[PDB]
Amino acid sequence: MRSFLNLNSIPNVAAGNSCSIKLPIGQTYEVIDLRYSGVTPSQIKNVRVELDGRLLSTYKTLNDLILENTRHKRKIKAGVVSFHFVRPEMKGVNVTDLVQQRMFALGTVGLTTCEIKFDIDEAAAGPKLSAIAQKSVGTAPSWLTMRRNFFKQLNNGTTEIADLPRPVGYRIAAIHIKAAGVDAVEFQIDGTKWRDLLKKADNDYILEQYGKAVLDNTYTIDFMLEGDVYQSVLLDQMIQDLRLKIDSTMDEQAEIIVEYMGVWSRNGF
Amino acid sequence: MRSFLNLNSIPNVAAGNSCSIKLPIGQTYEVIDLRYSGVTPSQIKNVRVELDGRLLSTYKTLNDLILENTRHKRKIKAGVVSFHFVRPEMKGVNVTDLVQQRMFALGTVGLTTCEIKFDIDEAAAGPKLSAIAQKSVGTAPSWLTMRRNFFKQLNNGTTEIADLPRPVGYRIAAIHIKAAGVDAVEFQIDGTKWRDLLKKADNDYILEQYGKAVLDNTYTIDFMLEGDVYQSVLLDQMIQDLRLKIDSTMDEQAEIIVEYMGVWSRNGF
Amino acid sequence: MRSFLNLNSIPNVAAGNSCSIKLPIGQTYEVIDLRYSGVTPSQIKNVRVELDGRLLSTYKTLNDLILENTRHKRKIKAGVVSFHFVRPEMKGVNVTDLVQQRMFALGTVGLTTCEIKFDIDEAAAGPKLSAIAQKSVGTAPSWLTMRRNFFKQLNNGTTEIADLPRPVGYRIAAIHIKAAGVDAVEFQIDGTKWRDLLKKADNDYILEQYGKAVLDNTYTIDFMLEGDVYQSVLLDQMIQDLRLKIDSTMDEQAEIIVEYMGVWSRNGF
Ligand SMILES: [Ca+2]
Ligand SMILES: [Ca+2]
Ligand SMILES: [Ca+2]
Repeated sequence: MRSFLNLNSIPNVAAGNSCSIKLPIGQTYEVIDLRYSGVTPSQIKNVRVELDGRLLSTYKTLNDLILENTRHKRKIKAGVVSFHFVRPEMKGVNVTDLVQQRMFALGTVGLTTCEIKFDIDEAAAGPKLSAIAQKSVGTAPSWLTMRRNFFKQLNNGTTEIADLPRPVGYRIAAIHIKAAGVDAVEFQIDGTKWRDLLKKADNDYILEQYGKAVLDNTYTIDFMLEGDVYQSVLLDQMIQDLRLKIDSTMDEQAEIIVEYMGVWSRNGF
Repeated sequence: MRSFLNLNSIPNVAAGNSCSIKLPIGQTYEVIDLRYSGVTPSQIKNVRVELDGRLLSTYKTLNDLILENTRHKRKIKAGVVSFHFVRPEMKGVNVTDLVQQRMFALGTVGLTTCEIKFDIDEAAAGPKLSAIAQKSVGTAPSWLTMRRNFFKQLNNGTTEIADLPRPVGYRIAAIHIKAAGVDAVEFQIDGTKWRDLLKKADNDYILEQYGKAVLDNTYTIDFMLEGDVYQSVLLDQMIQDLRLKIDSTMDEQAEIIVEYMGVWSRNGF
Repeated sequence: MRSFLNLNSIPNVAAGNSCSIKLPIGQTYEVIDLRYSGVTPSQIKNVRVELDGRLLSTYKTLNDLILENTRHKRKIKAGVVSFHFVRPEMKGVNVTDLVQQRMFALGTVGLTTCEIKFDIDEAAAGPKLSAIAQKSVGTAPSWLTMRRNFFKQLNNGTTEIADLPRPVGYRIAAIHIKAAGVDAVEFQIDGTKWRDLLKKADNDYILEQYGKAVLDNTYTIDFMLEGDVYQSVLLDQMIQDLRLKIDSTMDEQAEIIVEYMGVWSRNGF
């Protein structure tokens, strides 16, 4: 049996303020529903999910969480944005789908602090935020999704990005290139071309082919289209080159979103 | 291999008549498609599913079966209403999804009588009813869904309902509060608040979050949102208090629908 | 990890030409995305999937592949048509859904030639065709879907078709009767009526009930509505009669599509 709780009131919710959603340790957080009003998702900046003071996932703005859910075609409602720790799209290969989905839940056992920090923009009309938690029996943090932010400049022609962090033992579920002039992209590991120079229209067709929604000004490289976690990129230590070849038509700075995965560690990624 | 059969003609289908769909014993009924015309679903009153003369499930009107299917976002077609014994939304935890869904099928082995009784309203224009059965190999009644009806007066303020039947060994998949002025509800068992006083808007958001459709003038407490049968309320013999705290804005009569579950017994619930 | 490749250019793509998509042997083809322009799907005739020179699946026109995907409610996009070897609708009974779906992938190991032949109509405006492959680790051809074409005369009244090929050990996933005047159909094996004389409206309701789309001028007999491969017709070497009783209202020649299934054999069906 799951428990639906109305989280404690968020302290000091005001424009230009730096607030935090301190989660009580002990149980597992499958989903966290954040209700907002008097402020836009884009006005909720620097969203960070921290476990024991260490960064887990980061969102430039709350709007990126809305887009993250939209991509998987999850239920979107105005005035509310959810933090889906449990991945509903997961499919089991040697275990049930339910087990594969719940494995991403935010367990808090052994944790000292679980927080969701963010800053309220100064222009916020009259910010009002509350949260509801869909919890289950306690478990260790364990397997978690680690959304990381990276900013790289793009040229008009070809741009190569090979300096992406490769935490050993971790995996890469997907890579999102946020740019308005990306025509085609190619992904390779150690010379091996896992993703040919696919045109945007072709890449976007495959995405939609798997029930995903194409995000505006974004080139998504989904490594878990089938929902199989073992299809994701395994950051094996012996890997010598993890490269991305981007064919752009504009000279701009792109925001590269990398969805990492791995067993959460006190001293890990 | 399944068998699709055109059930025998329904005897005496006329306005103001009391008809019955007598099902032949021997096999398993996964789904029963009831075609209707010259009558409205609301004109088909007191729908009772009886096994060996005992009541299994009850519907005030056929319209409640239409709403039951609509809630799960099942295919709805005008002129036809189906009895989904097999629950398509079920997900397996230690077994396959298919096994978890088919486990609810209406097995008839060992039964003496299997009937679907109902009364045709007098205002019925020109009632015409036929049925089709989607069957499979015979099995005992076994695990079945037992829809029960309850009527309780709801006040403007706070009302508490703790006298709901607690058949030992049985489970509760969901509870539907049919009232027009329900603002928030709270569910608890033995003091433990499994469902905080959740506002309708918040409760309805979680429901939709799991692919469910919100029913008009209804507050649904779904204990199987994930499709996992083990998330439902297990009516343990030791439970001392099963309470519901309803915050209404109107003084009215609510129809409380309780979806029970358990292994069918000739002398059980 | 899967590999998305831009297949080699299709040789001699012109109106009235006979082209072929020669697939490199070694890996497994889960899906093949065929992009087309300057030609209609109906202008791409006699589509044949050949393994070692032998016929596996056949499509009168590329439009039949579009309808095949539409029926399962797969993502349809103008200018592109995919060959879904892996069946996304598959559900596991004693194995995971993923295993049951991927089991249909087009493995090429041990093969000498893998081709997708077709003829470009003479009326083609300015045909332009390219292909992309979603591949995975190599496997033998193994379990494959074998779409077969049959033409039979339907009468206005009742027609019976009992001369359908019954390859031993193979299965039948579905049968599609392409005719404009089919009212009802009945399916039986050895006298046993597995599908009663179901009216089109009733048959089509069950189809939609399982997330399928009804095709125009087609009576589909889906034996895998639940996604369970074990629900399909097992062509037992002991079946004496496999009959189809069609109640038509027109006198026309129907195109009977039979989706066979079985482990591909160099000297088999
Ligand atoms: Ca976890
Ligand atoms: Ca049962
Ligand atoms: Ca295969």
